[PDB]
Amino acid sequence: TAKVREQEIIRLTQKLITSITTGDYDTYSKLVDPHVTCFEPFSNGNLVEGLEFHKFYFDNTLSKRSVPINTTILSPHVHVLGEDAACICYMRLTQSVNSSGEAKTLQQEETRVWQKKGGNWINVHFHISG
Amino acid sequence: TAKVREQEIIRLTQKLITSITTGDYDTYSKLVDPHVTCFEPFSNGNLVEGLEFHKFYFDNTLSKRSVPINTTILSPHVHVLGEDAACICYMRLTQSVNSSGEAKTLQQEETRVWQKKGGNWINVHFHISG
Amino acid sequence: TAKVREQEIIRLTQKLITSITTGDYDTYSKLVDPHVTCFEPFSNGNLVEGLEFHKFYFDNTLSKVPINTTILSPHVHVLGEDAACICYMRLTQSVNSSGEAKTLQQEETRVWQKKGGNWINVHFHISG
Amino acid sequence: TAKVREQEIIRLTQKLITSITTGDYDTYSKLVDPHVTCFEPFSNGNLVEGLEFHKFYFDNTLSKVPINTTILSPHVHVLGEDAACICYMRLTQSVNSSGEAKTLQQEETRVWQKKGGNWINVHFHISGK
Amino acid sequence: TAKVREQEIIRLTQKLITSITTGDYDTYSKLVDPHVTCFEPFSNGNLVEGLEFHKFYFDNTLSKRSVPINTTILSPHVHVLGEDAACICYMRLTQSVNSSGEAKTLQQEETRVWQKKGGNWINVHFHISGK
Amino acid sequence: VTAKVREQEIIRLTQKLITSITTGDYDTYSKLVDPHVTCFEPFSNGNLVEGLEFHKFYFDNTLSKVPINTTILSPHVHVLGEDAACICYMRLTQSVNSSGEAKTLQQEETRVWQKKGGNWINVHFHISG
Amino acid sequence: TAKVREQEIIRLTQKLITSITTGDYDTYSKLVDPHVTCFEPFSNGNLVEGLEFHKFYFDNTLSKRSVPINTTILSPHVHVLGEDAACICYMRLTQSVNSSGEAKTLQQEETRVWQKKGGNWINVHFHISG
Amino acid sequence: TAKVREQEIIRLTQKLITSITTGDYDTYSKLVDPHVTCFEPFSNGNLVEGLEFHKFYFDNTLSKRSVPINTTILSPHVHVLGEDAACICYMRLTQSVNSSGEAKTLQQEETRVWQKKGGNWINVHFHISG
Amino acid sequence: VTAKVREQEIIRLTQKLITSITTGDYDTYSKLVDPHVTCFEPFSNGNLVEGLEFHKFYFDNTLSKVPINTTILSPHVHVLGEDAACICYMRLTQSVNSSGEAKTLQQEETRVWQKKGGNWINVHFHISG
Amino acid sequence: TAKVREQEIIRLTQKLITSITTGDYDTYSKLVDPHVTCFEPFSNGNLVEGLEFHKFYFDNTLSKRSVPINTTILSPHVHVLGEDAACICYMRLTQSVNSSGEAKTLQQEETRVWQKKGGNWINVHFHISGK
Amino acid sequence: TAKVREQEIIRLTQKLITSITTGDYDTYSKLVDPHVTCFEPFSNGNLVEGLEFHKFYFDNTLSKRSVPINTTILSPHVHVLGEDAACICYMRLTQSVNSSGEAKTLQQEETRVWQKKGGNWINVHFHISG
Amino acid sequence: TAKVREQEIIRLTQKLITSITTGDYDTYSKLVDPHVTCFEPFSNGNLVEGLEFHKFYFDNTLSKRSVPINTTILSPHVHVLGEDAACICYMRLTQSVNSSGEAKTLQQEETRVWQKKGGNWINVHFHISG
Amino acid sequence: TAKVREQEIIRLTQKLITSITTGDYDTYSKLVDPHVTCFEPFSNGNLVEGLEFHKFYFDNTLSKVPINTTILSPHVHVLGEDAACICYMRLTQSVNSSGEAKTLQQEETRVWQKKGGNWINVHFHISGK
Amino acid sequence: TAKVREQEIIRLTQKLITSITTGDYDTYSKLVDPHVTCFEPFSNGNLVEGLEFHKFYFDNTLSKVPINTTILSPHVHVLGEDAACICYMRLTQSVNSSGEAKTLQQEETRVWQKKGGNWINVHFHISG
Repeated sequence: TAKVREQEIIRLTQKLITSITTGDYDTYSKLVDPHVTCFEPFSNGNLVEGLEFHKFYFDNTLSKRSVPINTTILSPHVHVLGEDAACICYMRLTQSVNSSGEAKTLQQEETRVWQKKGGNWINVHFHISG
Repeated sequence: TAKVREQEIIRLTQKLITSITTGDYDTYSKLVDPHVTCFEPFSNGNLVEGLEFHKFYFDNTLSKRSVPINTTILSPHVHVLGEDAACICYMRLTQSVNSSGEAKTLQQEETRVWQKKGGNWINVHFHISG
Repeated sequence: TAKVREQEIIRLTQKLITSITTGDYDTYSKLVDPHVTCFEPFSNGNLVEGLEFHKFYFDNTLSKVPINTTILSPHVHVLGEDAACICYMRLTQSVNSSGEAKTLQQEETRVWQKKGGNWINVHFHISG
Repeated sequence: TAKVREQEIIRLTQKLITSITTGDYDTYSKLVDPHVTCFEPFSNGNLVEGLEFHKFYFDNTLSKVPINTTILSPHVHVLGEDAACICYMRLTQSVNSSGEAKTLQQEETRVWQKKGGNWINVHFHISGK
Repeated sequence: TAKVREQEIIRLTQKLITSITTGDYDTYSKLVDPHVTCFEPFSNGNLVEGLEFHKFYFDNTLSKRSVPINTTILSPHVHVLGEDAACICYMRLTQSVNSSGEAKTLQQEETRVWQKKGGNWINVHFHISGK
Repeated sequence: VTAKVREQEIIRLTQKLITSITTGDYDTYSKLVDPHVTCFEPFSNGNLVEGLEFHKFYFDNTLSKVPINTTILSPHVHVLGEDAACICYMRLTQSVNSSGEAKTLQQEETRVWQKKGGNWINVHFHISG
Repeated sequence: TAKVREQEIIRLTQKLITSITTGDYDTYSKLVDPHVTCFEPFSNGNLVEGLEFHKFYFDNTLSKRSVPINTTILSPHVHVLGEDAACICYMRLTQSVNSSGEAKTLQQEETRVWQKKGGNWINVHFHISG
Repeated sequence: TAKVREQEIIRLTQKLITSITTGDYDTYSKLVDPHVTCFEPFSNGNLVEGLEFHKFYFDNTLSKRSVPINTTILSPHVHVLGEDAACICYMRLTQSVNSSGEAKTLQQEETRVWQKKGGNWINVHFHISG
Repeated sequence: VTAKVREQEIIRLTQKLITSITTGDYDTYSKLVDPHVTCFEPFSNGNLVEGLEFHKFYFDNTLSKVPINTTILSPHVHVLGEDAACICYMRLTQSVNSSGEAKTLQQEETRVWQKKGGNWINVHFHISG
Repeated sequence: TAKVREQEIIRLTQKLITSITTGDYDTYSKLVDPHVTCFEPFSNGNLVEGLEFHKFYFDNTLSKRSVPINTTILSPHVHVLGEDAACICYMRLTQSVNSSGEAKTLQQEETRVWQKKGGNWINVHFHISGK
Repeated sequence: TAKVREQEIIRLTQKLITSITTGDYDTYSKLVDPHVTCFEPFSNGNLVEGLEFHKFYFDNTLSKRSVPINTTILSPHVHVLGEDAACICYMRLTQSVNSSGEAKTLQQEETRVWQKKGGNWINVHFHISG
Repeated sequence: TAKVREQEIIRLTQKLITSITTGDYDTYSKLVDPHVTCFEPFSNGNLVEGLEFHKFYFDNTLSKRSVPINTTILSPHVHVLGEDAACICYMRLTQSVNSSGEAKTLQQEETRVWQKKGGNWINVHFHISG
Repeated sequence: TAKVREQEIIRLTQKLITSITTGDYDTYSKLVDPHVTCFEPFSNGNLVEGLEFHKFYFDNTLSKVPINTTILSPHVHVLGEDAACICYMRLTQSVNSSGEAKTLQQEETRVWQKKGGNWINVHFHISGK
Repeated sequence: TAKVREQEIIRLTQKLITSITTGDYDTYSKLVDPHVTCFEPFSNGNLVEGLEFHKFYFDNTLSKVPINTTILSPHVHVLGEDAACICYMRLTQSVNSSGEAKTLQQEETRVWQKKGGNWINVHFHISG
């Protein structure tokens, strides 16, 4: 059944997004490939490879956010590409409130490619824009 | 072997990008799934599905010229996911010249997911950011 | 039957939006109530009533450029036998006669009511 | 009577707005469906679903300045026994620490459905000019 | 019988608004008092008196308009002050299109005081804001 | 010319009314302004609002809480009948901030008065500026 | 009587403003003292003396008028100073329409001092601003 | 004689300007008519009547003066209108220094109409601008 | 008070000099202004320039090539001696562009006159504005 | 003997400029006529008369300055008009530093008319521009 | 002798710069390696490989410049790296004049790496900034 | 073989970049020629020679911290010119976080020419652009 | 005589400036060294050498508006028999098609060397404030 | 001897520039003429004469931040036995006490004259 496999990718992507917002680099480093490639706003239009580029935010910005946030995932589409591969597409809304009573919402679009290596799904590439 | 698979994906992508810049929707529609999903600047942050969104450009803008353009593909990385699936990521430079001989270069980052369906490689999803 | 009703409202809505982009006021005036209420950017923050406010655009704008519309994440609330709500985002691709493309996005709520066995749009809310 | 039901929906909407402006989430969460859908400025052009998106503001800003709300030009569409839609403009008067007055205007559409004998708000659309 | 009087004030105002949009000064000058007082955006914050201030627009602006427009009257409230006096207030939406073809909507808020002088309803004072 | 006294009564009530506004005296204001008054004013954001609640909000949060001086210019009074009158005038408000810098604000005001039960009540007004 | 003299000063002023708008320098030069002083925006904060400074606009602007206008005199206040002197204070609204068809309104504040010299009323000083 | 009256109007004006700068409202209220009219920048293009509008600045600004100033009266011109009336026109330079120590100069143009009422000279109208 | 006539002569020459400037009459100007005149003026960019060449350039390229009116205000004349005088005044120049829009420009001028050979010559001047 | 008279006017002007920069009003008031006419940037385009206009700066600005400054006189030209009259013109550079420590240079152009009244040279008129 | 080799690199760089300013792609294509790498302002911060990226300007902008120009080469430093390799560094000033009488100067800094392949010096990499 | 030579250059460059970010001038001065030439943003478009220009940063800015930074090297291409010379070209991404937890990414493009002098590889020239 | 040589250099500089402003390259190229060095705004902060950089302007803009040049505060440093340096400010008056006047100021240093008995300008530095 | 003279002027010039960056007015006042003329940005387009104009900066600025100077493309015109001109660009690296570096560039001409057997700077021109 494929609908079961769509649910696992969604489950894993939720798990991955939770690890980013809570600064839990240990879960992140187990779900994302050590040779992950990516495009994202901080990569300044370059394809960057490796976890260290992202570990830098877990060390300095994600683990040190005092602000409360709420994340919403919109329109999750999962392409089951085979028995060992999948692609998930979704928009991500982050609500936040700063030192004042001033709230803001930010939107990102994300593509994440999951691959089954060993018997484990690992995110081998992602593209983020917003 | 792996290298040949990477070359096949790079060829398909080269031919896919060729059809776009040429305005050759006949080749585009054979390479891109009819239920393709995608993120691109013109989707305004939304995941749009289907070919009609892109066909709009083949019939009204990609048909148009005579501006000369040269396209350069940079740093293409191909993930071979399985026998039936692959992902390619690359940057795209477009050189152009407007009226009065002023040259500009534009850069796009692209993720294309490829899937073998019926023995044929089809682009089931892509993600573009400026 | 829950999904049948959803598809029926999505059909009517597609039909309505086509009538807007075509400039086909005959179809629009048959699907939209003569006493429709609405919020839209041109109403300038006011609730306006009646088709005339909208007929103005069919007569002086919409009947005059290629475009393509996309309806995103349509959700239909089935409200009973004779009522439904549909809400969606709408992307309008267009060109400026100079060869440049633009995409505009609007958010739409439309309330459908079955009056005399016919589905009519009695209220809609459009924002950007 | 149509007059009677129109008034019921207006009173449900006043009760709901009061719960929003006072930070009373228990009342809000009983009037708004757990799977509510909505468009509002903070949804950034998206259709968002569920209470959590709104509960975020009850927990982090709403339970905090004097204000007065006015409901302008309310129109209630009665849609059968168990459904109604109401649309109106909402004027919010407020004063900052500086004692400076300020009026904000929003336009709202709220779809109400009677579920389990209770009137629940299943979708709302909020915008500003 | 007050709802009778209200529908008459509304009809007169509609007739008045129509004479403005169409540039029919003959109908305007029969409905508006020759010594009408008014506040409006073109009066620059001043209470102006007399028709001559307004006739200036019928003879220059309100005539030369060939642009299509549609007028909507919103939230009309009529205060029936007595047998010989009434007051009406409303918002007025004006849609229009460019020669380029782009549309815009303008909003004004209008108060109009009507007095029965002789046997006719005359607009003796009006107030307009919003630009 | 028996009506010249009738225009002095309106002027006196209007001055009494504006006095109530600038001193924060809601009790006098509520006696002079109809409970179902309609109005346009800059703080209504272009909308016709009804009732005293909209205006009581300023008496409770801004007007009772800096030195000011108010001038009424070119007051014209229209006598419409035995039970109805209309007055229109411009209002200059001078003020000074904390820093000691002077400021003058101008508003145009139309006020409609109606005799109800032998008492002149302000049933509609329109303010711009 | 007091009100007749007010009416006279107002009449002279209306006559003077009419001469200004229609470019009629013959009437202006009979009503305005040859050694008139004045403050006006074109005097750049200076008190200017003589008719020549004003004749300049009659010969180059006021008579080259190619635009329709209407003038309104607001809240005229006359100070009857003596037998042979008066002062009038008023605001002047000028409505006009540009070449395209767009209307505008300008406001000026004016003080005019009138003196009866040789049995004839002459404007000996005026002060204009916006 | 003509020059003695000019000297008198100038003297009254200097006396009046001194009362303005030192916040001396007792002298101001004896020299300025209780029904004085005026145009000045704080009247927002309106002709305002009465002393109360001006008393406001004596009680809240002119008497709260905490800055040194010097006033110069430039090119005073007196029109002797009759026995009981005069008009004076002049420019007023006000030098001052801010809290830090930076000097500035402001210019105003003033017309003042004086009337002899009950044998005493009273300023019945004035027009100020910049 | 024999010197009051001496100040009228300076005034007459100055008016004659400014007349020569506005009419483009270099011949009169060159007779009234010293051949080794020194000056500050806005077109000298803050520098002291010497000689007539700098100013002849305007007579040849701008002043002889639009209607204008010139007003001289508050002319003060200083009589320094039998052979020397100084005059200072403000100058208002009104003009109108092609479009018909009016314009007024202000300049402050000091002019130093010296009797050389029984003839008053302008040996230094200073213009600002 | 004219070059003699020029060096004296230059010395007087240097004495005058020094009394300005140092805020010594006693020396200023002995060199500047009590009815001195002047044009300067603080006069806002007007010819002002009398010392009182300038004494205002000696008593507020030209005193309270503790900033270091250096003054340079450039291109001084002296017109010797006669025995009792002379004119001098020059550019004046003023350097100065902030409390922050940043330097700036300002330039003014100055004309000064000197008259021998009695047996003393008095500055009867001056013109300053450039700001 | 090395000073002779410095002169050949300078001679070749002059020859190369002449071919760019005159639009002579044929000389350019013989002096620059078909697998040349480069950084330059139009590469938008990317390393681009190949001649086609540059051929695009010869076809569209360099061969179609009507404007006259003068080139000046400042501070040419030549590093002789070996018998088959050299590096030359210099600043390049381009004077030009547009349709009007308006002249302008632009400055670029250039590094060019020359390699001896066969018996011919070819430019195998260049970096341009400005 | 070729690959080892490319690895040696990439190692030297890695060690060179390490010394810069660390502030370790002792290692920098051993890798960079004493007569090194260079173009960089801080040279304001000029070719500067010698180490003292760069030593200024080791003693006054690279010594400073405690801002965390991560550096990423992208697309390194190494030209092996001969036995005694090589050229490496790459892009450099620097992630950083200022006070208040705001992250920024900066990109630089770099050309470094390497020469074997006395059996030791020395960076004789480099070219940096932002 | 020092006065005599100072005058020679000033006249060489007037001749050179005249050749620049009239477009007379034959005269310029005989007064300016073929290996001249220079700083000027168009050199963009660089020391440029040779005539070609300047000949570019003779061929493409200079041979084209009335102008008057003034040399201000010339100072000549006599540096032995065969060398001198002169520094001065140059004011250029000009008029555009619109008949609008305009003054530009440059500061210049020119080093003159007697080579082959002829005075040649071997280096110049030009700036503007 | 042509190059010896060039190196002598480059030595003196380096020595002069060090005296500026050090705030060492004693050395500066020995290498620069008491009647030096100059153009520099602070002279505001004027030719100024004398050391006092420059002493102002030694007393209120230069004697108060780390910096490094670089002299670029120095060219010396040997003008005779007793005169030379040197022109060069000058880069001044500095920090703002907040940790940020800046580079400023100036273009300098300096005229050296041998008076009494000693080289003195009689004129200099500085622009940016």
